[PDB]
Amino acid sequence: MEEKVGNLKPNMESVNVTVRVLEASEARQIQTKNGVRTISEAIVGDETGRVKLTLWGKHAGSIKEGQVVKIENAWTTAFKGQVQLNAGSKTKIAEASEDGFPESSQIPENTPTARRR
DNA sequence: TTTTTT
Repeated sequence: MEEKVGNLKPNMESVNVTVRVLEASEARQIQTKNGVRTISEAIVGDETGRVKLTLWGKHAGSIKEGQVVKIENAWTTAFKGQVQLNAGSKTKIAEASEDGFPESSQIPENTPTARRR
């Protein structure tokens, strides 16, 4: 029930995927139209590409460094034309152990993008 | 306390 990065699409209220940490920034406060929240940004991806991860509130800076994680049902929002991934409440992040997920130095950087008419 | 920024 989990899709890959090279097969993900924006505007989805549900996105399940397994990837590795490519980067991680400390948690900072942002100013929205609904007030102030605490979020952070961390780069992840797998052998199918790469997608920017956006943690929300407690997930902010709560993640680890290049380690095997498992993204859950979150969502995707297209910023500036490029798809993006986030992690909030219905999303549960946790370390996952497999047969050895691809390293960050061997993880593609292909940016997923839906097809336009 | 799903909004973020290029």
